[PDB]
Amino acid sequence: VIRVPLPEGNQLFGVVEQALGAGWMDVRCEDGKIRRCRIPGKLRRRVWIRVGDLVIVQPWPVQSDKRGDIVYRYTQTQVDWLLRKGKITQEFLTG
RNA sequence: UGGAGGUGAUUUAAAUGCCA
Ligand SMILES: [Mg+2]
Repeated sequence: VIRVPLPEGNQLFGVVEQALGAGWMDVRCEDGKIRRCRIPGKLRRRVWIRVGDLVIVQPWPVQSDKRGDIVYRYTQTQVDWLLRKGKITQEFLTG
């Protein structure tokens, strides 16, 4: 079929509202809480993360409130390709 | 040969740079 990072293991999905900066990414997840993410040492070179962008993140189990870690960003090729299959519906990005 | 002072002048606008 295809190779995409689905929710496999303990991943999350991350769509930020506004970046406070300095690494911390502020995401409006549908988990319920306001979450704040940080970046590992491999992806601060080739890519670009902005508000209006959907990515997959990975949390740590602490406090289930403010978690997340960037492990993969989504391209203009797959962001809306993950729509018809309904793995995410876009009613949680503007309303 | 090579130096130390002084007096004059010197012209539109013209910002910023992943990451091994
Ligand atoms: Mg001038």
